[PDB]
Amino acid sequence: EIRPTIGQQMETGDQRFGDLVFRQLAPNVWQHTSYLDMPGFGAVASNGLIVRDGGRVLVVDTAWTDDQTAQILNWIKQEINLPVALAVVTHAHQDKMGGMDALHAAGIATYANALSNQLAPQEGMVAAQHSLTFAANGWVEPATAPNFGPLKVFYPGPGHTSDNITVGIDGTDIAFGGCLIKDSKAKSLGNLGDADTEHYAASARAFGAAFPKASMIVMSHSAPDSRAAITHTARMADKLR
Ligand SMILES: Cc1ccc(-c2cccc(S(N)(=O)=O)c2-c2nn[nH]n2)cc1
Ligand SMILES: [Zn+2]
Ligand SMILES: [Zn+2]
Repeated sequence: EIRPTIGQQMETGDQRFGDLVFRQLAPNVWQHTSYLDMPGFGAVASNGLIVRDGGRVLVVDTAWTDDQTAQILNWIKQEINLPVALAVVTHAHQDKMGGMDALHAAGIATYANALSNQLAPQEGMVAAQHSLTFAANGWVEPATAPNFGPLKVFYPGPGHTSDNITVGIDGTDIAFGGCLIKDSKAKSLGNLGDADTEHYAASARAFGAAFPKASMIVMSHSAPDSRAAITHTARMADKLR
């Protein structure tokens, strides 16, 4: 098995498929995990989501690479056998957008914050084909997120990056914080190279206020946790201000 240097380990309830791991979180929600192997350091896990909405599937975040992302699509084909309607990617970094070309080759409509699409070239990413825009309180403008089904997109403010977005899964108790949120036992806020340290704490708390009844918080680099992930992330961020 893959024992990542960074990220959660494989545990009971996990399915290894090719180079990836899949974990069912709810009847209609699965977490995908892919790994970036760093020489002399080891693997770094990154998580995203797969949501079934009736006769179609929705994806949140790519894997690190196009091949890993094509493996996500193969898992969906084998395990669900329904078409992927769209994907939402949560900021312009490799772990979240590294596999855009695989989604495009498959003919899947891709969405990201307009700012993620604008930053994508400098970040070495391929932009999504559609841009999401947001209100002054962070909620997505609904005309920019057509037919998103249960995905409720929220821009919490600058934090891990200035473009980071989050997604609540309506009809469930799950919300996805991406790379903004760290687990309740995390020791750091991860890579702060592109972060807004002044606004981070407020952005983390805004995510919690946007999805006040979500009890399962999913994030990029740890296993799903309680709402203490939000509070602990904000407390660590209070130290940067
Ligand atoms: C403990 C830890 C976890 C993850 C990383 C990481 C590794 C590679 C790439 C990124 S990103 N999205 O490019 O900035 C990150 C990261 N840091 N915080 N969120 N994601 C580093 C340390
Ligand atoms: Zn990032
Ligand atoms: Zn990350």
